[PDB]
Amino acid sequence: GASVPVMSTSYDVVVDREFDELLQGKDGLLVYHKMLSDGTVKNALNYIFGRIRSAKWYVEPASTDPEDIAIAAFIHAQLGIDDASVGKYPFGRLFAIYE
Amino acid sequence: ASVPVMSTSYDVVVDREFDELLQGKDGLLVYHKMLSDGTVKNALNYIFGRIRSAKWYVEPASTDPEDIAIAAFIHAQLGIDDASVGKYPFGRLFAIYENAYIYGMAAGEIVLTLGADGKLILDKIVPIHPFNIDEVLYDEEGGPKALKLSGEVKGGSQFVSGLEIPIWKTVVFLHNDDGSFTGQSALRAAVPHWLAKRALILLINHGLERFMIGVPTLTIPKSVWEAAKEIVKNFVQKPRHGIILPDDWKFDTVDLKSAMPDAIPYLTYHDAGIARALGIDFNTVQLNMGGQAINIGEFVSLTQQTIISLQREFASAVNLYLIPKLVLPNWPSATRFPRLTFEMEERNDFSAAANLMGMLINAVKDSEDIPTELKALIDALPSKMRRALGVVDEVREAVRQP
Amino acid sequence: ASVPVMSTSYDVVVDREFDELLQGKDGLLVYHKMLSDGTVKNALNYIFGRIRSAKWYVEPASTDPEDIAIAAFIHAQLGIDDASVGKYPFGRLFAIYENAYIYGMAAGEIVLTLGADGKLILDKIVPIHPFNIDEVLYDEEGGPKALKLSGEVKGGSQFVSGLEIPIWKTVVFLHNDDGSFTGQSALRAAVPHWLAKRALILLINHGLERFMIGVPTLTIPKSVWEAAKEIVKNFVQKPRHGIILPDDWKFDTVDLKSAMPDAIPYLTYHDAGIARALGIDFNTVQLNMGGQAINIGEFVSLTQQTIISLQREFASAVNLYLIPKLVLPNWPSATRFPRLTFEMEERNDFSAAANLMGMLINAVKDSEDIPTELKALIDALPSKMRRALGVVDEVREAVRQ
Repeated sequence: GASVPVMSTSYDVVVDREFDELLQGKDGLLVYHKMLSDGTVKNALNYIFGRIRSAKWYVEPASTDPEDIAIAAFIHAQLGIDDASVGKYPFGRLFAIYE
Repeated sequence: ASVPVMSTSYDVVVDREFDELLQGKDGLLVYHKMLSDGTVKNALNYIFGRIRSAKWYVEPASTDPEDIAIAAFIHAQLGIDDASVGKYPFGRLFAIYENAYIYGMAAGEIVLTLGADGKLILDKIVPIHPFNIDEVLYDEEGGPKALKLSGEVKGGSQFVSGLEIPIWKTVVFLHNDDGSFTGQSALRAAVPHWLAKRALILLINHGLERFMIGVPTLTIPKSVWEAAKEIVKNFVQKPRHGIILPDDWKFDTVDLKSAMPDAIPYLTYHDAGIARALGIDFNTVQLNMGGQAINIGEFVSLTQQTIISLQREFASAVNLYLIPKLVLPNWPSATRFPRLTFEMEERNDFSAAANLMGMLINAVKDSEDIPTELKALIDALPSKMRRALGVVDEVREAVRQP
Repeated sequence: ASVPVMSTSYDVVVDREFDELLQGKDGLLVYHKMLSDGTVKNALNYIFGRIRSAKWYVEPASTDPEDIAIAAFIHAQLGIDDASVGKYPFGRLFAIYENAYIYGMAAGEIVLTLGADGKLILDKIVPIHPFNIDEVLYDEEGGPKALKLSGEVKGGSQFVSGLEIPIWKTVVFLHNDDGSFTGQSALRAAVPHWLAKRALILLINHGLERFMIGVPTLTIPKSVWEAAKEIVKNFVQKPRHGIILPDDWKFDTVDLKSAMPDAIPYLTYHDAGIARALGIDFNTVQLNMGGQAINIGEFVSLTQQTIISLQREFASAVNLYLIPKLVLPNWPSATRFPRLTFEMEERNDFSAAANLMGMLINAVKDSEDIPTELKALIDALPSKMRRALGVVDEVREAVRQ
């Protein structure tokens, strides 16, 4: 196994990638939440999130072997992969979490 | 070798850097701050996306079946596919490379495990952030030997102090190595424009208020007051309130004597200059707005010369540090290795190429084995014609063999 | 030779340079500083990318099978491929050449090892930076003999002082050698514009504040004070605060009497002039913005005449210093050598060329061996038609067997 541990992105005033005290931790999350009521922000997210979802999602097998195809077919059915990426209920919930 | 690797140092230049504000870890804080600039981020999103989208594949060391089989193994380790999604480690390598672009150097520890077919396979790549690198250690000829690391273990359990990792356990990415083994941030030449933009925004702010609101003055008898302070305050804050004055008090705003200078074109000069400094050849601030060149496509192709170089630098690190470490434990006598490479994307010649594709198919149409004759005809074409059709991926063909 | 190589020196010109600020290693510091200018960096990123992307291949000394086999060996040593990624040493040669472009001269030590097939093969190229070159040493006819080096070993173990390396162990890249063996920075003719741009930015800064803010003046009785200093300070810093004056104090800003001069076009003249000075023939500061020529492609093609010359200069150094050093230990009687070369890219003629390719295929379609008849027909075409299809790489064909 690995001899090097995963370390934080921290140096001097940068703590876990963030230098601005107003945006550190959960206080920062309130700023981002407030930004959601800005029309330009919302306009941009509507486009980005739409385009992501519209990307013609499918399942690629681990190989062309019939066994790998059958496992892939099982996963395809679990997500409800279809032409519009509507899918079964859990599929759309994954995108909502990702947003 | 009779000549050692030497530092790129003379007079005020130490390891490629003359500006004391950007030397060593202090410099890394500047580059980190630049990441919260919208223009920087816009430019990185484009560059890093395009890099990743380059249709990565594996080329064998030769057409020999042995070299094909080794290349097919490497293809499977990375999960090479049409979208370059790949298996988990593949995307992690790009994330490490992005740090090297931003900061000058980054690395990852290569961790192997025993695979299902009796091969040593890639388990994971542990990223190593430049904030947590104390220094690179060198041998007596100036070749890199080890990384020495210090930093906090994620979650705060412990501080690591001077942990040494030999270089043969790592992949190291340097941006624009000049031969000394010293990487440099791609953001280096953008720092002046970034500083200038910020200073201009400050100056513009200070100007706009005075022209928008007016600087109120009230001249009152040498005799004389709360009412005077309230008049000037209310002019700024409550312009609807209106000003009642005795006949020996005089109210005026300061005559600035000119219209406000229009600083937007100078601001967008500096701001867009940030992206120019990264080798982007279309204006990333004005983007599609304003009167402009008809053939935007050509500026995007010019920008490809920058991005393709970055793709080569990524590939070369994978080819030197990672691939041999995956091949040698399973084929100990290997002297030549497969290479990660990509499809050159410089021009849009797809319509003409697809037309040529059609003529080749039509030519071989009455063959009893159309795929084999088509491939033989393709490999006989002159270079420019062959390359326009894309890659005839013999490694992919080997992998897809059930 | 009865004539020695002489320096390019006369009167104030010493080794091609007249400006004392750019002579010798002091000059190299100026060029290094220019690398942190955005316009310089933009131009180098494009030039160095385009050079690398030129579809590098190896041409044999002749069509003889022997020369083909030697060329195939060189092809394998460099890892010549469709993207010009190559094996590690290939990209290191370009990095050394980039130093020579920037600084005038750079070099690399060629290190060989015994390969698996009993051949001497390339192990590595040790780069030699111009900061670490003391001087080139010359024989009595003025031909280069050696490099003398001084510098710190990477990692700080030791200082190397006057190490001499014979020239036959090196590849030397010079940019624009004029025949004296003296390279010159490609940035030389960009220095005036670079200096002027920086001075203009300084001047613009000094102008903008005075027009944006106003230079406050307060005239007070000969009688007279802390309050006066605070009024002028607050006008600048706290314009919302507002000014209460006794009736014998008078506040005004300085009347500058004109609108601020618009210096942006003069600034962009100098700034874009930096790239012009490198032989780039499209505006790299304005780029796609503003009213402009319809056919940008043509300005890109003009720029190719500069870039292609750089490609020739790189190739010629590889062909003179490196390739013979790889051939001779394995074929000791070799007198003619393979050459690194590239595909000329001047014009976009791809749509017409692909149409011609189609007509050739259709013509040879009923052949019993389409690839052989197609190659014979191609090599018989007139030059312009043949070249438009691209390279029929016999060395590549040999390697792919």
